[PDB]
Amino acid sequence: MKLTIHEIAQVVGAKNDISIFEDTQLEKAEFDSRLIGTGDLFVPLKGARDGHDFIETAFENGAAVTLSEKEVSNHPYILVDDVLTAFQSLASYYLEKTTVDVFAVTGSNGKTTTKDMLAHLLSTRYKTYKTQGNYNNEIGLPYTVLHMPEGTEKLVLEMGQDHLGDIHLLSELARPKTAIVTLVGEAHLAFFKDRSEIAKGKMQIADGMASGSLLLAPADPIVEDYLPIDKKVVRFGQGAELEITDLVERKDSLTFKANFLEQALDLPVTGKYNATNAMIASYVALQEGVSEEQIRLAFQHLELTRNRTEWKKAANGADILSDVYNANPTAMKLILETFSAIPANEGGKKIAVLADMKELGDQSVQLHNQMILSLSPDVLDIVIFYGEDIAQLAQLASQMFPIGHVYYFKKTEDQDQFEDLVKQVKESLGAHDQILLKGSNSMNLAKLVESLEN
Ligand SMILES: N#Cc1c(NC(=O)c2cc(S(=O)(=O)N3CCOCC3)c(Cl)cc2Cl)sc2c1CCCC2
Repeated sequence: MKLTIHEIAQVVGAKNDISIFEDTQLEKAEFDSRLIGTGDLFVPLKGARDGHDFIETAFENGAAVTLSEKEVSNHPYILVDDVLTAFQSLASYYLEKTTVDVFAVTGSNGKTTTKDMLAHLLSTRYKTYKTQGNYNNEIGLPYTVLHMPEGTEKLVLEMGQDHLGDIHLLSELARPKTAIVTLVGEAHLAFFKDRSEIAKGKMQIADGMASGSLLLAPADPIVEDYLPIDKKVVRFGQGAELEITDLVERKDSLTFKANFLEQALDLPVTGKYNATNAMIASYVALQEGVSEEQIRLAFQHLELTRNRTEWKKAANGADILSDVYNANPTAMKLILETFSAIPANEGGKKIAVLADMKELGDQSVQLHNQMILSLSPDVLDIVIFYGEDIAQLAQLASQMFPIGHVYYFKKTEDQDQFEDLVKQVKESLGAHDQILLKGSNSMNLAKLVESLEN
């Protein structure tokens, strides 16, 4: 990073002083103590557990200073009213100091997100950084900003939303030079009411943009009432300014033609939507000085993006929600608070399969028990646990939940009831159920998700 502790303190409105501390140039920002290095800035957030607990473990790992809502003593600390707010203001300031061009994209997808594609095309001419994984919310975006390599010219930021107004905040924080909305109306769409509202929240991606900035929005009418007034708006889709005039899909390949492009394009993936993503990403890449040739070559060696947590279905008509990455307690807690917000389907049955999260440290077991506060008997009908460190949590669940609503399957270097787990899961899994699957990845967890799909 390119910041110093007094700088940060000044930018954040430190309630303490800082003059008392060294005022040393910092290395990088981390909210995961387990990630801190020598000279890093520690940012304690409210997660599975409060981050403030880990402050000490932070300096032990190298922290040179720490944000904090309370006096730290005998340690360099910047005192603020709220650490997340402080973290966001700081990311915002870093954007102003850097003057990097920001490209906001909203709407993940699956195989190859617009975010990765666009970042990929920009990489052909510029030093470009992007949102890693799914770090696209009020914690992830700020984080992505601060981890931007020195000299970045193009920053592609993906922005997700759980509640209306989430994107408005992100737009205001990042101030995108250009923005893209891919949209689609969610089904059981938890926390959100209906398509129009999802579209309303996504169109907020424009709120923090300067007048005349380019914004790509789909042809779908669902966004009409939310269009910005003083922006350069380009519509994509059949009939719109930008459109796919021809498409061909192989078994694992794709070839399509975009009206504004004179040549065709090839992608190592299959999907009408991937084509559109590629197209809209191309348009923005073009506006930034990238040639159709450079673009054409780049799509030659794209790069698939490991599934991307979303719904799917097991040969049964089930609603499988397998959260792939982010194997940490906060992520689990969050995936739980969401999965348990989505009301049940037809019949109305809710199931969650939780497994061990490796590498949590000597605090692993305690961290798994913490999930108990995120498990409600009323909303979840069956919770199945698979592992070792998660056993104490299963025991807690068996006491808190009704008789018979919990299951536990062993998994150690001695024994592994993977056999019985699949058997049990398959048995409980009804054709109109929603099964949540979360836990560090493993050969078995993968086989299990497959026994459902097959
Ligand atoms: N409590 C807690 C812990 C962690 N929490 C997170 O790493 C964390 C994760 C997320 S996230 O994974 O859900 N989020 C990220 C960036 O944005 C997208 C997803 C968000 Cl929000 C906040 C946070 Cl504090 S890691 C870890 C512990 C306990 C001790 C052992 C290691």
